[PDB]
Amino acid sequence: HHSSGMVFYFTSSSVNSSAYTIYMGKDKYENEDLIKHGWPEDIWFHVDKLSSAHVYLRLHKGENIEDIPKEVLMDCAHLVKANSIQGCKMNNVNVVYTPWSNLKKTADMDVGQIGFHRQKDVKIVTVEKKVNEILNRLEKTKVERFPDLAAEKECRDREERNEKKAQIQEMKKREKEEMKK
Amino acid sequence: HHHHHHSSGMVFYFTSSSVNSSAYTIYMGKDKYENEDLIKHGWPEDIWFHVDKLSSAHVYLRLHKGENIEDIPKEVLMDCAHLVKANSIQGCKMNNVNVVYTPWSNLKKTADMDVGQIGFHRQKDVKIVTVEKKVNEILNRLEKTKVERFPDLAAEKECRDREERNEKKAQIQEMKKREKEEMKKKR
DNA sequence: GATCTACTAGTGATCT
DNA sequence: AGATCACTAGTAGATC
Repeated sequence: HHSSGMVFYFTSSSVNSSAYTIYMGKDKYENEDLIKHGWPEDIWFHVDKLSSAHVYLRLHKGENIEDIPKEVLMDCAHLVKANSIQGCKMNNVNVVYTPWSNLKKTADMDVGQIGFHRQKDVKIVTVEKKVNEILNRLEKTKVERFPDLAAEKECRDREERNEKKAQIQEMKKREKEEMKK
Repeated sequence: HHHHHHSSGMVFYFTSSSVNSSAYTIYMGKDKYENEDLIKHGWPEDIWFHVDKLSSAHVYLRLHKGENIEDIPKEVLMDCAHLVKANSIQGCKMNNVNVVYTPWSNLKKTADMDVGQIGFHRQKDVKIVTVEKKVNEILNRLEKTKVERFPDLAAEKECRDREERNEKKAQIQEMKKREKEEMKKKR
């Protein structure tokens, strides 16, 4: 039950010239909170049928899992590779990714074990060989942080609530003028 | 597509890259009221930008934790200055205009100051840079990263304060650990 | 107030 | 150096 509040955080830019934040739990325990308090916009990554840390990638607002730039999607799976017991030396390794929302906490939760509400929403992409330059490019953007996971999620939800409120009020405002017209 | 008009709480956010591949967040309040909260809830790591002796919005730049105003990459600092210029009513066309920048922490608001008016605790910590002419190729790049969001500024600052306190706790814990290991060393 | 029970937790030690 | 693990050591309800 080690607090070990430390979470690794990275930054990966795209050839689309969009910057994306990718985060990893230092701890197999810490991961549990990442799971407890992860966001709708997060995409979960792990090696299939092997043990690895749990790299996550956070999409920009309103983005969808398929929209991941391929260069960016590549950065996540390489990371999950080097931070796998067997991956760091294995070639042709298989990484699974799914949205945080498709993750379901098993009753035999253990540590480092998750399920998926719908296996169809599980996607797979394969890593062929160790690629040191992705890793070293990432390490320069690595930083250690001690977040209040629960707090940050609420913030996002709040921003969202206000964003919907503005959308919905402008929507109901329009029917007001149309009823008169 | 961010297809939204105007509603109180709207804050623009942009993104600018570094040659070392560190990404920086730039955020701006175009609005006189909006500006005021950005001023209340700004961060220690924020750098404030404005056109000199001219009316302009309040562009802010957020450094990574523990980064310092002098180490600001020139590429990014220029993107801030080009923004506050283009979001200046006369600046958007003026050549050889002066932008002042200072950390948010150096910002001071006296009882004389009304809404959208700010001062500087220390004039020494105020810096200046002049931009010569519009360089739309920058602005086109920055607009591609524009996003509108209605944050709970008070909340987000607190989140950051919390991480910091957590980082202090952790440091203190490892000290207590090492101090413990030393007592054992000869007992 | 006195055991009593059940829970964190700080300490030692032995696996990988 | 690190983590699981293993007794002791201590705190919290709670309980009669």
